[PDB]
Amino acid sequence: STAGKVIKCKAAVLWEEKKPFSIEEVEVAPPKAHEVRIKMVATGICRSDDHVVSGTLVTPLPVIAGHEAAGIVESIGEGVTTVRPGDKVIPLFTPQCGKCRVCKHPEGNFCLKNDLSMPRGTMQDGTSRFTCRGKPIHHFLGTSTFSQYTVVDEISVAKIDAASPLEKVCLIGCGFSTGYGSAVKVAKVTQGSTCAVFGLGGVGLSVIMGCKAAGAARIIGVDINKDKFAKAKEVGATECVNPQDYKKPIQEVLTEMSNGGVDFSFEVIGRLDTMVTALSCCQEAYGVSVIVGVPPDSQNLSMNPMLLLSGRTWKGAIFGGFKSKDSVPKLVADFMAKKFALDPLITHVLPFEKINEGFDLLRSGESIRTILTF
Amino acid sequence: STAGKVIKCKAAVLWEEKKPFSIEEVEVAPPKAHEVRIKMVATGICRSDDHVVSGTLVTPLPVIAGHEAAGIVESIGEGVTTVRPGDKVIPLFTPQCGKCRVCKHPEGNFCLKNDLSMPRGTMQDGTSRFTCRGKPIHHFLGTSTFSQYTVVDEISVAKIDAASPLEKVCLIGCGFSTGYGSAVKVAKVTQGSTCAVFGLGGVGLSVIMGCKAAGAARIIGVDINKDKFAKAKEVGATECVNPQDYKKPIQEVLTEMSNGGVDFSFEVIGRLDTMVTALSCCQEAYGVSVIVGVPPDSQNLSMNPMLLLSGRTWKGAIFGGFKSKDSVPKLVADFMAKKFALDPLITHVLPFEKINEGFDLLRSGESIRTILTF
Ligand SMILES: [N]C(=O)C1=[C][N+]([C]2O[C]([C]OP(=O)([O-])OP(=O)([O-])O[C][C]3O[C](N4[C]=NC5=C4N=[C][N+]=C5[N])[C]([O])[C]3[O])[C]([O])[C]2[O])=[C][C]=C1N1=[C]C(I)=[C][N]1
Ligand SMILES: [N]C(=O)C1=[C][N+]([C]2O[C]([C]OP(=O)([O-])OP(=O)([O-])O[C][C]3O[C](N4[C]=NC5=C4N=[C][N+]=C5[N])[C]([O])[C]3[O])[C]([O])[C]2[O])=[C][C]=C1N1=[C]C(I)=[C][N]1
Ligand SMILES: [Zn+2]
Ligand SMILES: [Zn+2]
Ligand SMILES: [Zn+2]
Ligand SMILES: [Zn+2]
Repeated sequence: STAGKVIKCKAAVLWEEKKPFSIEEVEVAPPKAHEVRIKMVATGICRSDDHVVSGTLVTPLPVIAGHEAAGIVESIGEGVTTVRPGDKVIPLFTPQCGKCRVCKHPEGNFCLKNDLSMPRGTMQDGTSRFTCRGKPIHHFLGTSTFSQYTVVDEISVAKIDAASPLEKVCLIGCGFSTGYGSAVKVAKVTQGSTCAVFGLGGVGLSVIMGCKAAGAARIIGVDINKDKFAKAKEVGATECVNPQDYKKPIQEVLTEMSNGGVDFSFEVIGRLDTMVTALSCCQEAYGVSVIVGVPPDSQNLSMNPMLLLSGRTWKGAIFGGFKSKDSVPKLVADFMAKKFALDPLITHVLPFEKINEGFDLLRSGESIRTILTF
Repeated sequence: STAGKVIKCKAAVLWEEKKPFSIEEVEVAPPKAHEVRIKMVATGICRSDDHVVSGTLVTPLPVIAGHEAAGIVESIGEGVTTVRPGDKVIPLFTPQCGKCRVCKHPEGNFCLKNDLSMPRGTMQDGTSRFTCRGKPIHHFLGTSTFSQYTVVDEISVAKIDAASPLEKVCLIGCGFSTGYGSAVKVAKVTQGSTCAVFGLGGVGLSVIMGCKAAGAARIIGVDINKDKFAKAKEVGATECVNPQDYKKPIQEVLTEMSNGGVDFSFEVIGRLDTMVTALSCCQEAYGVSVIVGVPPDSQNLSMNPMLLLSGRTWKGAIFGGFKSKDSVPKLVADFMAKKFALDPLITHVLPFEKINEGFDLLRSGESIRTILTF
């Protein structure tokens, strides 16, 4: 009934920075060759979406944001082979083209077709499928999930189990997989190790899940909001510390607590200072620190390279280092097999029309993940 | 015969920064418990010794420098069990106490007993074995090899093959092992990979040796002194580039040359800017950059953490990541079995008495390693 036709539907359009989303009617073009049009079922509110609002993350405006989601294929363009109308799917904000040097490399996941490094806010072919009040609207990360319908390139979508609960597994599209993979795949946390996790939001809690799954003996949560500590302990933190409680820098505190530095630290906030602190608190000869948070655009940190010369390793990753199209269906299968839990991350479930209220909960510190339902 | 007695001998004392060494008589006390007094046979001139002169590497003055050396045990203190008088030995500027958390860790080598992090310029017991003009003189990195005799703690000396040629294997005490291990142990260079090596001195040439040994397909040497290129090619560089020849920054050149960034890069100079350039030139999703050079004291670099967030790994190491006391005798055994060559590193030989000429050769750019003979 809609295949081949322009769809008019509701989306949340961001017309300019530092404004509420506008919930209004948009036109969604049909998919061109190698494109997929998805009916959205559920989408999470990630801090990275708020970064677009705040100007922390720069991407062309006006835009349809949203990148953590799940939905059902409405139609496919010519030449699509990996999904069919009716399939449950998760959009992939890091694509997997399968052809580039990164996709071919055993470790890399930051596919060269990404729209992260040099954001264009379009489909692969450099155009947009969205119109609103007669004006073209940009895509975001090739996904644009804050809309009843989106169009994505085939390399930016994965088919998942037909029985999966979309209102939970949307989190595999960003927050859960990013944190969990940062621990198990990027850091490669070891059994019996001591971990420090800076930032106890949806992503940091998922890092904790991964550290516990990996067998860490101690997992120290760090957050300036002590209301975040109870849930961090539920999912595996052994101890939580608030930097504001101490008269000395928290890297010194964590170094003392761990009798000379932690084995693994994770920055899961997005601040230059905590990136350096998290590096410093890992053991100087063999510690590993992983940057997960997204910092403000175009700002450099300052650090003393002796922190590295003694033996520390510093790395970062997008999407937990997971090759996105290969990994997403397997993560959903693992969820269906009860290998990990997603409910601990979900604090609020709201209709899509309450998107602004959902962002206000995040900004105020009150929520972990709000899932919006279409 | 000299056991238990003070030895008067010649050493090269550095009384103040930015002045020639003074070759003059010092008094060397006998070894206390768990100390070893060594008659030096050969010592190399490493750029880190020059860093003491220049104030790049800060350690208490006046001082007897020198850390890349080999000699013969003259006497042992009470309780020493790992060397005997007459044994050939290499002093270990990074100790291996065998008891601390780092020594017990499978990967770590920066032993907590080191005198690098918070330099005191003493023996383990906080005192000095050197007197000159009636004044106490500091040790350097627990080794102080610019002296006809030195005293070192037992954890800072390794017994080596009785037949080894000390005028060659002194290089295993620093420059060869540092560079080679940075490639084979720290970076873990893989077969068929592309490597970039910044700085083609003694240590950078040893990194090239390691990259070639590990099977790299391309090894790009980078130096502003084109006179360094011929020897770099002899030990395995496939191409060399001088940043001075280009209008574009060399990270851009190297990214172009490697069709999108190198697999492994190494900073082997000691400049903040080239540390950042070397990180930038490795591939953004899966590249690894290793800092080997020693930066100017207390100075911070500035960098954009997005370089890490895409997936790069940044690390550093002292002494090529080798656990020193375990590794040095094995490296000497491998040299004796022709598993690697040291002669390409040695461009000049001088008597100890011409130490200042040896430093002039390093500073002029003419030498790689000058070996000084006692
Ligand atoms: N890498 C990748 O991929 C990624 C990234 N991301 C990031 O991360 C971060 C985080 O997120 P989330 O979790 O979502 O957030 P929230 O919830 O908001 O949480 C946070 C936390 O933190 C804390 N804090 C603050 N501040 C501070 C703290 N702590 C401590 N200290 C301080 N100072 C609070 O409280 C909370 O709790 C961010 O940054 C983001 O962005 C994510 C994800 C992923 N992505 C990327 C993308 I381009 C998209 N997505
Ligand atoms: N880590 C460890 O352990 C170490 C370190 N270290 C260091 O390193 C470096 C290097 O050294 P050497 O090799 O000896 O030096 P030389 O010979 O001088 O070489 C260098 C080079 O570079 C170059 N450049 C300059 N500038 C530049 C360049 N290139 C490029 N760019 C630029 N800009 C020149 O020309 C030459 O050739 C240093 O830093 C040192 O220090 C060593 C060893 C080891 N240690 C440590 C220690 I305490 C002691 N030892
Ligand atoms: Zn790709
Ligand atoms: Zn996200
Ligand atoms: Zn130790
Ligand atoms: Zn050295």
